[PDB]
Amino acid sequence: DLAVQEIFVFTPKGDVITLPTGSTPVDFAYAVHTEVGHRCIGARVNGRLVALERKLENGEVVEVFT
Repeated sequence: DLAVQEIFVFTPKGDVITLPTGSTPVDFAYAVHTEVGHRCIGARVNGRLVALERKLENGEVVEVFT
């Protein structure tokens, strides 16, 4: 019940995905591509490369690849 600070992200396609504070690429990947999420290898934020442990940014373009 507590908490509230929610996060929002955008995909290269234009779609928008809502995620809770501290949302990692793994969650986003699994949400979008079941394969990527299942065995995520890399991710890119706003065209830039990032690690799987890198926290997802709100409004930024999140990318993930198995």
